[PDB]
This record gives sequence, C-alpha cells and structure tokens, in this order.
Amino acid sequence: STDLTPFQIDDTLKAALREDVHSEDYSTNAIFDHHGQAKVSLFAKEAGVLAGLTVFQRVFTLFDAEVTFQNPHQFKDGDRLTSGDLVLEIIGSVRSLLTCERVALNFLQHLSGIASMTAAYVEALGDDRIKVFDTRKTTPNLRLFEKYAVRVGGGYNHRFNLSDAIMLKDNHIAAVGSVQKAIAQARAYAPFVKMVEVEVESLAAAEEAAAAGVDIIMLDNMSLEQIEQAITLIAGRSRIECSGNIDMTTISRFRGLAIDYVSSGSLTHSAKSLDFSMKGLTYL
Amino acid sequence: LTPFQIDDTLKAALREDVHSEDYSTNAIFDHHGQAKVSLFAKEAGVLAGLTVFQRVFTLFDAEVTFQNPHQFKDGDRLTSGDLVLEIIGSVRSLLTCERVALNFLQHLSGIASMTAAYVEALGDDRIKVFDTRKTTPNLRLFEKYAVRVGGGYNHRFNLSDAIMLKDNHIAAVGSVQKAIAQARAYAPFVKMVEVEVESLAAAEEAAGVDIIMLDNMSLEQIEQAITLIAGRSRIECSGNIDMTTISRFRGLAIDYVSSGSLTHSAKSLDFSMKGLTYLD
Amino acid sequence: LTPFQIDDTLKAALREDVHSEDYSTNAIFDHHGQAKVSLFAKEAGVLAGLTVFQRVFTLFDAEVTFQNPHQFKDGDRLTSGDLVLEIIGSVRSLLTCERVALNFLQHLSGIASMTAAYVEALGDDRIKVFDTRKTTPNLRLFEKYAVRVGGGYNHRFNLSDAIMLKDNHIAAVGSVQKAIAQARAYAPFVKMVEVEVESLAAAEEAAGVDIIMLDNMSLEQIEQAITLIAGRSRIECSGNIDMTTISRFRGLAIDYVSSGSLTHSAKSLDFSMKGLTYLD
Amino acid sequence: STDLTPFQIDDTLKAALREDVHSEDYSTNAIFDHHGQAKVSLFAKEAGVLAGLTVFQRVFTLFDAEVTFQNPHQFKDGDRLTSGDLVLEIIGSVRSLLTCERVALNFLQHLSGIASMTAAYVEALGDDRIKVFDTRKTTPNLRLFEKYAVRVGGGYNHRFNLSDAIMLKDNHIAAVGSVQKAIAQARAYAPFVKMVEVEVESLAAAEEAAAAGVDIIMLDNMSLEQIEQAITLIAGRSRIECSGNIDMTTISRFRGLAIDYVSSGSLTHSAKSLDFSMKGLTYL
Amino acid sequence: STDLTPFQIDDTLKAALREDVHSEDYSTNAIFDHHGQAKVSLFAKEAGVLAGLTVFQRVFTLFDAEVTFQNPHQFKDGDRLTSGDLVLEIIGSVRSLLTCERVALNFLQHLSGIASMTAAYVEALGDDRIKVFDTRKTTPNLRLFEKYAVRVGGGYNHRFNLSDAIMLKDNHIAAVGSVQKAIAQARAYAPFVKMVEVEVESLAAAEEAAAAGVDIIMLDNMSLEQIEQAITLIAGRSRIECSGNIDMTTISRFRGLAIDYVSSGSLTHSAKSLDFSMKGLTYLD
Amino acid sequence: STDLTPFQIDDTLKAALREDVHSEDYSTNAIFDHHGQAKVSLFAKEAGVLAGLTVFQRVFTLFDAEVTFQNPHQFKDGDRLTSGDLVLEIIGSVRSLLTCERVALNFLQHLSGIASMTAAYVEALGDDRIKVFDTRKTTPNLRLFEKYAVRVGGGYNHRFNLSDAIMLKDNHIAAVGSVQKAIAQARAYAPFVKMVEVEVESLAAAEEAAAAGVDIIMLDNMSLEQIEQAITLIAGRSRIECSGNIDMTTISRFRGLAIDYVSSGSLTHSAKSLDFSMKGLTYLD
Repeated sequence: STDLTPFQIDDTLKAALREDVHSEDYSTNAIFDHHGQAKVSLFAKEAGVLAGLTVFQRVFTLFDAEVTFQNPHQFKDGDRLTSGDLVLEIIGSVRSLLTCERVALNFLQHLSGIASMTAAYVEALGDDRIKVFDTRKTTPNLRLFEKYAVRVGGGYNHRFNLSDAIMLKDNHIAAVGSVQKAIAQARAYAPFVKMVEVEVESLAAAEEAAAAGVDIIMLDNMSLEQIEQAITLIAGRSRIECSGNIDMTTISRFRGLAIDYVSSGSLTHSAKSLDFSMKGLTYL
Repeated sequence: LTPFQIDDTLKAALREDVHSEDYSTNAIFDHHGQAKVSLFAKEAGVLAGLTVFQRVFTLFDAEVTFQNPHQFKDGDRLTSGDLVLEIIGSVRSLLTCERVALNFLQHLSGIASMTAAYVEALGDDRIKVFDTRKTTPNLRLFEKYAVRVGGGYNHRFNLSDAIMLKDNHIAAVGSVQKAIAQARAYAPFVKMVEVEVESLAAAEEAAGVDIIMLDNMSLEQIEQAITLIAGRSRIECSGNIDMTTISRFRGLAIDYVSSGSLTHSAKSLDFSMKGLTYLD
Repeated sequence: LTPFQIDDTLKAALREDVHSEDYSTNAIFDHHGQAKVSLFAKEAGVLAGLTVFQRVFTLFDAEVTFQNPHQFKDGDRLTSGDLVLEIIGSVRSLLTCERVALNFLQHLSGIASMTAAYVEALGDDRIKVFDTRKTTPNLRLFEKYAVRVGGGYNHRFNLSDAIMLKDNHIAAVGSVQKAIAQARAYAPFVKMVEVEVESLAAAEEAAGVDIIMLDNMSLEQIEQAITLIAGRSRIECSGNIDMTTISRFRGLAIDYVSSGSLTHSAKSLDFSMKGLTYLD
Repeated sequence: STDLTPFQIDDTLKAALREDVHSEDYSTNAIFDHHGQAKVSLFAKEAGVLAGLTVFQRVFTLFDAEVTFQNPHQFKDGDRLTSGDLVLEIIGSVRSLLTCERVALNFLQHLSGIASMTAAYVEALGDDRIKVFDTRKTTPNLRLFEKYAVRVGGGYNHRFNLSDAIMLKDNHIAAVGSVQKAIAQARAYAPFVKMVEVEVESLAAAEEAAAAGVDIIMLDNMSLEQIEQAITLIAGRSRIECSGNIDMTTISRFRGLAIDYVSSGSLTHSAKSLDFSMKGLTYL
Repeated sequence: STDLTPFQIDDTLKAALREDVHSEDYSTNAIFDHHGQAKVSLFAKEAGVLAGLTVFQRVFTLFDAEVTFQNPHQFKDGDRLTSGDLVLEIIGSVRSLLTCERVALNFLQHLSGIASMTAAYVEALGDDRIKVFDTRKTTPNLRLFEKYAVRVGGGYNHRFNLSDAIMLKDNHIAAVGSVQKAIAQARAYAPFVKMVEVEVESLAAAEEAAAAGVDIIMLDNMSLEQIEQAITLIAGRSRIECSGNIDMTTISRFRGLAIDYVSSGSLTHSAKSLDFSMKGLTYLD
Repeated sequence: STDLTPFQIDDTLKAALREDVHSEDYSTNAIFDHHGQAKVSLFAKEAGVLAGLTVFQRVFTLFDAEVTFQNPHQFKDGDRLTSGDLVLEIIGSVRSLLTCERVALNFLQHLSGIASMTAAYVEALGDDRIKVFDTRKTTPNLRLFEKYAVRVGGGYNHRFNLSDAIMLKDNHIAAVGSVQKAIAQARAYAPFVKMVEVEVESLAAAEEAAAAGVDIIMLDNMSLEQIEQAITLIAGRSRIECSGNIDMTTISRFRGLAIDYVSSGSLTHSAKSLDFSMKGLTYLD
C-alpha cells in the first residue's frame, strides 16, 4: 500500500513533459487564449486494475501548480476498474489540462497495464502459497515505476538491480566451470549480507547447488515431472523458483507444487497497456 | 541514431541497473583473458536498434569489440536460432551490461516487427502506416526510429511540430473554417495543419487544410468523403485499427492510416546471450 | 516561458557565476531584515524576459518576492528612468544573483527592442519579420521568444522542423523539380518544404512548394517573380537586410522578409539595480 | 597563447548540436544518401580577428570523428583576417559537413566578433601602459568562451565569478553605510587570499578607500579632471581602474593617464559578430 | 577483491576536477608551455597499505588522455608500503601533471588511509575466523570508494544502503512490540530476496530472534560473559555479529569467540589519511 | 562567519539521499505507516564544536518538506558541545525521520569533526594574532563544506582552487630558474586581480622574493632560528606563512612570532569525526 514520493519521480516526469512540448502547444494555445477554468473527466474505457494515479496527478501539478482534482468515487491504485468508470475529475486552466493530458495518460495507461496483467497471472495461477515475481526485464529508465505496478497488481519484486543480490546465471557458471566453485566464490566476495540465487537447467546441478547451501535455486524451464523430483531432491535446503515459458495460459501448471515462487518477464516487458479516455471537457 | 542523440539515455539506464557494483559478476572475476559471447535471436521478426545494443557495451567499456559474421543490419529479418552478433571483451564488461542492452534491442525490435506485420497485413503500398505520440515516456526518439525500420513512417514528434486540431479545439471556436484560419494566423506559413473530422459535412468545410483525418468513419463514408474532399487535402484514417482490421483500407485512395498500438502495445521480441567462452 | 522549459539553463548560469560562494557579499552579511531593491530601465526600448529575471531570483532563494508598481509586462515599451520592478528578500539573495538575472533581461530585451525597430522601420504590416537559426548557442529557446515579444515571428526551430532546400542541395540533385519531389518522398505529408532560389527561371520551376525564398534578388526582379509565382506559393525575401535597407520591401506582395542580425547581432539593452535599502 | 581543452568545452557543444538537430537533418539526408567524401572551404567574409578556430573544429569532430582538416595558410586564433581569406578546408562525409556547419559557424562568428571588437578598443586606446579588461557582463552559459575571445583580442580578464575576488559595488557600501567599515568587514571574512576592489563615484570616498588600503579602486564614471585629481590623491596606495561610458569612441580620453586599466562591458555583451562564409563544396 | 571500473567512478572524478579548476591553472600555465613533456615520481611518505591506485591514474587520463604510467615495482592495491617507496612514475605534458596532481593525491591519500586503518584492525584482532566489517557511516557521496578501500584493507562489506538488506534496529522492534512478530512482518514485506538482521541488547530477545530463524543476530554492546552465553543460546541457528565500542585497542577481546564478524564505523568515518607526495619532476629527452 | 545557502548544497545532498536509498527503505516501510507522526531527539554524544546544523536540517526537508524542527537550547553552528546535550528535536512523519537520519548524521558528524579539530589547533596555538588556515587537501567533492567547518572552528580559508590565487611552488621557480623572474612572469599573466604567494626553503630566496614585492611568502618547514631571522629580513614587505610538520602538538612553537598565519592539511584530510546520535523516538499526541 505504498505510493511513489514526488522526490523519486519528479525528475523523470519533467523530462517527459519537455519531450512532448519542445517550444509550446500551438494547437492548444491558438484556440484557448482564455486561461478559463474548466473541468475534465478521466474515464476508464477498459476493465482492469488502476495503477499510478498519483503519477497521473503529479504530471499535471508539475506543469501547473494551480491545477486541482476531484475524486468522487475515492478511487485508488489497486482498485479494480470497468469500462465507463469516472476515476478522476481534473480542474484548472484549459491549456494546462489539454497540454499535459497525453503525457499523464501515457504513464497511467502503461502502469495500469502492468498491474492488470500481473493480477491476471495471480488469479490465473490460483495457488496463493505460490507467489508471482517480476524481473529486470523492463523498459529502460522506468524500472522504478514498472516494479511499483507489479506490487499494485498482486505481484512481488525481485532484485532491483545487479547490486541487490547475487544471482548466478548459466553464463556465470560456465565461466567458472563448476557450480560448487562458482557459489563458494560468490560467498567469498560478499560474505553474509547478499542472498545467493542460482539458475539450474538439470536435476544433477540442483543437487550440487543445494549441497553448497545456496539461498534460492531457480529451476529454469524444467518439466513438471522434474520439478517434483527436484523439490524432494533439494529437500528444502533452499528456496525453489520456477521460470521460463510462463505465459497467461501456462502458469496454472504450478498450482499445487511446493515451490516458493514462479517469476516472469512478460509482466514488465510484454504488457498490453490499459485504456483510459479523456472527455467531457466543460468550462466551470 | 547518432551517439550524441542517445548517449545520455543509455548512461542513465546503466546507472539504473548498477547502483553499487555487479556483485554476482565481480565475485567470479578471474585472471582470464577476454571472452566471446554470442547474441542469438530466439524469435521470428525484424531487427532494430543493433547499434544501440553495441553502444551500451562501448559506454560501459570502450575496449569491447564486435564480430558480425552474417553482416546483420537493422531492418533485416530474423528467425529463431540466428547468430546476429558476437561480442568480445572483458568478462565483467559483457556479463554486466548484457541485460541493459538486451532490454533496448528486445523492446525496439519488437516495435519494428509489429510495424512490419501491419504493413504486410495492410497489403496496399500506396497507403502508408504512421505512428503517434502514444509512446512509452522518455523513449520517443527510439520508438519512432523502430517504426521507420519496420516499414512505417513518422507523425509529428511533439506538440510543437505541427498544428493538429482535435474535436475539442473545433467545439471551442464553434466553426471549423474559423478554427483553421485562427491556427494559420497564430503560426507562420511554416506549420502543417491537420484537422480531425467525425462527419462528412465538416470534412467538406475543411478542404485548404494540409491533412484531413477521418476519425473512425465507416467504409461507405470514407469512400464518399474521398471524392467529397476531391483531393484538395490529404486523407488519413484512424481509430478502430488492429492487425486484423487494417486490411479493410486496402484499395482506397486515402494517403495513410495511423495507429497507436505500434508504439504503446508492442510485444517485445526475444533474443538471448548464450555461448560464453574464453578466447585464446 | 514555463519554468520547466528554462529552469535547467538558469541553474547552470548560477553555478557558473557562483563557483564557491559570494565572498564580496557574504563578508557584509549582517543580522538585518529583508531589503528592497529597485530595477530601473536605463535605456529606451522594449521589455522582454521579465519572468526569466524573476525566476533567477526564485531559484537561488524561494523566499524572494516582487512588487511591480506599474504593472510592467513583457513587450511593454521602456524609457530611461523607469521603475520596472522592485525586488524584496534577503540581502545576500538579492546582491548575489543580480548580475545573472540582469544578463538575461538585458540580452533578451535587446533582441526584442531590435526586432521592434525593424518592424517599425519596415512599415508594411502585411509583411512580417521572421528570424533564423543564426543564434547564440544554447539559448535558442529564449532568443526566439524575444523575437515574438518584439513584433517578429519564428522560423523553424531546428533542422528537424521543416525541410528547407538550399542551393547546395539543388546543385547536388541537379534539378529543382527532382530535388523537391525527393524531399516530399523522404518525409511524410507533415513537413513544410521551403526552397532557396537565386534566379527567376528556377522560381518558376518550383511553384507546388510551400515557401519560395528569393535570396538577395533585386526590386525589379522581386516584382517580376511575385507575378511569375502567381501566388502558387509563399514568397520570402532575404539577404542584404539591415535596419536602413528593410524599408524597400514596403508595398510588395511578398509574405515575409527574414533576418539573422535580430538574434546574432543585437546590442543588448541596459538596465540597472540601484536603490538598495533595508525594509522596516 | 592558450587554447581551450576539449574537456572544458565538450559538454557545451554537445548541447548545441542536440539543440540544432532534434531528430535528424531531413533537408540534408534526403539529398545525400551517399556519405560521399567531400571538401568544403571556410572563407572569412569580413576583416577582423580570428578566435575559437579549435572550437569550430571540435564541433565537427564531436558529430563525426572521421572528419579531418586541411589548413593551408597555418591560420591560428588571434591571427588577423580580411575578406576573401581561406581559413580552413573541411573534409569528410557530406552529411557530417552540411549538418553541423551552422552550429560551428555560430561559435566561430560569435567569438571572432568579441576578439575583433577587443582588438579595436585596444588599438583605439593607444596607451599600452593602460590595459583593457572585461567583465561578468556576458551572454549566459558561455562565459568561459567569451573570456577566451577577449584574451585572444589583446584584452585581459577580470574575475571570472563572485568567488574569485571581493568586489564591493555601490550597493554593498550602501548596505554597510561606510566604506572604511565595508572593507574592514570584507578583509575580516577572507583575510589574505582575496583581492579587494571598491567602486567609487566621489573623490572623497576614494581617499577613504585608499586609506583603509584596498587593492584596487574603481573610478566609476568620473570626469578627466577628477581622475587626474584622484590618481595623485590615491598617491599610488592602490590600483586605479576606470569604467563607465567606455565605448569605441570614448576610450581614447584615457590615453596618457597613470591609471592601470580601463574595463568595459560591451566587449562581451554588445559585440557585433564577425562574418564567415561556407562555400566551395565539391566531392573529392 | 577487484578494482573499480571507469564507468563506476568517471562522473565523480570529473566533478572533482571541475571543483579544483574552475577557470584554469594560472600558477602552472604561467610558467609552462603546452609543448614540453616530463616525468614525475609518486613517492609514498608513510607506512601503510596502498589503495585506489587505479583511481589515481584515472584522474590523470580524464584530464589528458595522452598521459602514461611507468610502474617499476609492479605495485598494486593491497600491497604494503613504507616511507620512501617509488609507487608510480607519471609521464606526459607538464601542465597535465602539475594541474590534476592534487586531485589525484586527495583520492589516493584518503583511500589508502582507510585501507591502512582496516588492516590495522584486522591484524590487531588476531582471530582470522572472525571478520571485520564496515558500515554506512561514511563521508557522503564517496561510499562506493570507501567500501572498496575496506575490501583492499582485509575487511568486508556490510549492506551498501537501506535497500540492500532488512536490518531491524531496537526502534523497529519497540514499534511492533514483539521480535517474533517484527521479523515475520519484514519477511512478509520482501519475501525471499532480502537478508534479515536484528539488533539485540538482551540475551532473552536473542533466543526469541534465533527461534524465528533470522539470518544475522547483532549483539549490540554486550559484555564478554554475555556474548559467550548468547553464542551457545543461539546454538548456531543464526550468524552472530558484535558491535559497539570497537576501537583500535578494544577489538582484541573478541579473539577466540565463535562469533562470525565484528563491525565498526571508524574504519570509514574516522580514518587518518595516508601521506604520499609527488616530487622528482624532470623533463624527458 | 555565515551559513550555507540551500542553492549551494542542495544538489550534493540530493545525491547523498539517492545513494543511501536506491529502491526504498524496506526496514522502515515494513514496520511503519505513512500516516503516523513522531518526534526524535538529536543528542551530542561527545565533546566538541557544532558545525553544519543547517545542513542536517536541509537533508530532512529535501526528503520531506512537511518535516519541522524544535531547537530548545538555541544551539547554532560554532557553539560548543558536551556529551548528552539536546541539540535538536525533529518532528514529522515516522518514515521521513528514520530514513534520512543516517545521511544527515553523516554530514553533521563529519563537519562537526573538522570544526572541533580546528578549534583544538587554534586553542593549542595560543597566539591569536597568528591565524590557522587550511588547504586544498580535502576529501573530494566536499570542499565547499569542509572549508565552512574550518571557518566555524576558528580557522580561516586559503584559496579554494587553482584558479583563485597564484601560488608558486619550488617546481615553478626551478622551471624559470629565478624567483624575481618567476614572479614578474606570474604578475604579467594575470595582471591585477590575483594574489601571489611564493614557497621558499632558504633565507636567501625569501629576501629576493620580498624585494620583487609578493603578497605572501611561505616559509616551508624552516627552523625557529631561521623563521626569526627571515621575519626581520622580509622586514614586513610581505606576509609570512609557516607550514610543514604542523600537528596538534607542534603548532605551539609559533606562539609569539610575527608571522601572520600558519596553515595545515590535517584539519581537512585527517579529522576524527564527532559523534552524535538519534535516540528518543516517540509518537506525538
């Protein structure tokens, strides 16, 4: 239930406005010399989950401080939507509303998309002892936001960057040759403060990895027969994570296993964005 | 894309992914020589932002280099199992900024691929496929390049490029004839003027505007409005456009259709970096 | 000008002028209250970038405030001895960023003033006075605003705004008819197309291009070329333009003349900050 | 005889290129698909002094590293120009030449203007025991460059910013009330490492300022009768500087006085920029 | 351990050079032409440990790319120094050497200080099953560097920032009331990717914390009699860390215990910087 | 002296917060809601001098504008401390207090350290006609702050960077050969706006330097017998500065001389940081 501070996001939005408005909004400024106060209604035009509503609002307030917001239904991020819902009313100068509308929508649409998609996976999974995590597969320079959308949607967050945890991918192991040797080497480097996860595409190597006592074992694209085998072979010495080919329709196979979490890329990188609609402009 | 254009974006993306150091990688640093890694396309589609992929590595580590055995270039078509690039340099330099590069390459090659699908699905090649300002924020420059690569074309980059008069704008002045005159007054002869129009009657009242946009009109109406415009302006179609739908416009004397989804709703393409080995 | 547009420029200008601290000022810091300072115009001309002047102070110190007794606004005319602004706040906050603010105000009000002189000197007000990309670097945004303020209008902001085809470009394709077709091919219907032309013959071959620029042609020739264009395109004049000269164009059916000097060769206006006193 | 390092200026030019080329040079890229190597000649189209030639060159090399430069006459900054002089030849890709030409010229024109103007003042002054300084009256975010142009032109540089020296303007004195008290207060704050200059519009206050032993006294807009009086009244306890209403035609009045330097704003803020010409493009 | 990449440090060094050289080096540029080239010797003037030598070199190369470096004794970071030692020779333009010398020496001095001090604690501790960690008590905007110096000096690194691990101080526990409940609540919030450390000032609470299976237990300023009790009471279910009142002279009391690591502030925040100097300027050929 | 403006410091502090909080404060956010508000007391835990209190406060306000500050004892920078002293009370959202506490304490500790150490040297010197200056030996990208701490502590400031004054070291003189010629050449290059200091390791050269009328003469590591000779030999034509081997215990030898100022590195580069702490968290009303 944790929003984003302005300090975190203010620098990013400001660039998004400068992006969309190099010199001035000619189309808007030509027609509305008035700076006349108006109200505009933000409608959801699709079913899903709301995310980054505060971000939507912050875009307007950064362009024009004197802009204000009625919220009749007390809608908040994480609340579910349906077509034809009045999420927000936006009041202020006509130019201030018509100019930074596109930029705000772009964030709202994009984030609410990720959240919605996460929620679909979570409900589609069904098992709620098993959790749905995300990745660093993200659209660049927006990781902060995209990870918030996943939280909002029912998901959880994996390490934020390379400095958070020690995750040993298949390259890393190939480079030291051994797994036992790779892990020992990681643990040497950062002794007690860093979690150590290992990617593993064979039952044999998962044994060897659990032996050297790693924190998380990631079963990369293994079969259902093999996952079950590997859980009892690990024998709970480490956490289990599943991954690969985890789409909307696949995820349900994990229901009922004693894995701890599945994780997915698509949530962040392949998310259809939700639709919202800007209409009902009227003076006030 | 020039480096000057993109450098400052990529540098922030690296600082994003590497706040302190790459513990996972640095823990395995050895005394070994340079290594080679192979970039494989793991999905069918179009390649875009390969130079961007390369620039990410060179910004982290200047001493990194690139073999390209098949002379793959942006816009070239891909299929699963294709060796696009080989990447040679220090092992930490490869394993660290691999993710950030893949994120750009995946994301851009996705857009390009999707554009190309719409272009081939449309079929008519007198009719062109344009994009929009519906884009993921602070990456507009890149996303528009991907659309070019994919066979598409670019609409105005921002609000300051052209004058586009939406339905709100017209409602506010009341008239269309008066709204356009008022736009043309405000800016000098240098700005294009496009007008959104949801009725045959109002499309007549427009045409000399530069572009007329038929917003979500029917096939019967579009065919009527083209002859009613009588080529005094450009015709654009929009709305209710999806991969399946786009094919209706095939054979009309419109100039271009345009779409959002290309930029905002693009499944990203898949690549991968497998095949790490030390050089001798 | 919005603060978002300008903030990052001004902040660098302050860091420029104040690398360590204002020793001269800080050495005299007291326990006194807020002071008031009066901004006087010390020369005749046009006021421009007053908001910019104010933003400089507020970026250094948010708690600074501004009385404006005569309701002076940008574009208003000045004369020597005029009280434009009074500035109230901490004494260090006033004395430190005074120079940086004056530099913007002086510089912008100069351009605006000079524009206004050309506009009044031209006399014909069917004919408009445009500017160029000849500008002092990294201040183009501001300098173009000053030209608007001064009665002028703005040409394309950069190379990506419009397609302007100079004499080199035409020489390179050989033909004009072919050069234009080739430009219009490259970009979509959204880019204006201007053509530079130093002969009556080549101006005929142009007009449908959007703007035709008569580069340094004679009065006899301009009058011939207007009727030869026959209003199929816009006419612009350029070259050999100075305050004294501009008056020849008075009465022609050209659409606009354009000039460099407005931006690059503008004597800056004079202001001053006298009349510091402590408030009670 | 000191140029500008790339490290000093590279960050500023890069912004100037991004300014002039938001997306691409459509006009150039439409016509020259060839990337065909060409040569272009930089001609001076006006008499004056050359400044920031290295800056001109750096603009090209930042856009395109593979660009090169023939200089047939060994022209350098500070060298005098005349109309119809071949300063530089510029060789490289056709797009690379036609695109960043404008940006480079803008610097070259602007700097060579300042230098030229400085040189005019210096020669017009005639006395070469007396020096011609500049100010912080500068076009913003280009102070570094403009001060270099003044050096090139025969002039010298006054404090770069507020942190260099302690200069007490008439406001500052008005704020402490006394001059004797203002100076003592400055000297207290920064004891031995900072020069202390004082602006003075009366003979009486110049006495008082020289008494309290300041490093420089600035005679702000005083008459010739008064300057002469004040020099012997100072009695060489401090340096003398003159200022105000120092234009092209005025400056000559100071010739033969025992002041140390005059100083001027206009050099930086009111400098007509020199003209250069780009022509003679041909393939190679 | 391993060096620092240029990409990590470049931006920091560039600001440090802009800091020291706002307009130009008048003192240097007045006396020396751009044409001449010279060699300068970096001497260590004090006994200690070398750290951030690559950083020293990167400062020169950022100012002037054409600068180069002879290293006759193959000195590297972590190597021990003594007074008079020729660490580096530095060759290039005279201005390029005399100008950015101070800025480089500042980094080298500062880092080599931390490393040296760490090494003193490590040797003073004596037990090498017990490790010496550092903290976030650091001089600001140089945490990256200071933590590298600690590695070089024989030490190890604690969490880099608040986002690395979950460390539950005494406030945090007071706020939930229970420890068992506080930990459960942390583990709930960040489920599997975050280590969980707990500060504990009583034997009783260390029992309850080890029960709920936390990753690290921090014995905050406990007595030697109590630490020895608490280790067997934890019974190795979790890691033990000691802290508080750990200076140069105290640290030796922990020698021989079955704690895993002690940790200290002073290493980063209260480190006398080592001395070097750049003498022996002469023109080449 | 005077405080630091926000405009001067804001950018530095903002990076220090981004440094310490890359993602979020998990430890804090897990245990405490955004709604609750509390008071926390800043206690000095050590004897010394207070410096950069405004900086401490600016760190909190940059994270969270709605944070506020009671100061019961009207403590200001330059005021003396002793253990147990209630310097500040800090009121606002619980997260806002617990998160940016470390970053603020780091600045306060570090600066108050320098100030304290300066003050020790000043009192240890005893002569108050003689002043204690600092140097560019500083921890990088914090020179602005460290120089303010020296002011606060009773000291004064030397040139900020290479562009401030012209200081001619022994290399510079060796390079022109003469001193009389070196100085003339400096004065030629930057004519009237730059102070000129000269380093001198021999009585003979101090004569020649005072002759050519330089602003400051620096007696580099000279003996007490020699300093006393050189002062009368300069005959007050220029300022005298002493330097080298000036530590806590040495400095007292200069007491009673007619030098103008001694100067030291250690003040900035080798300063033990003062201790504070933030204890006494409780919820308001």
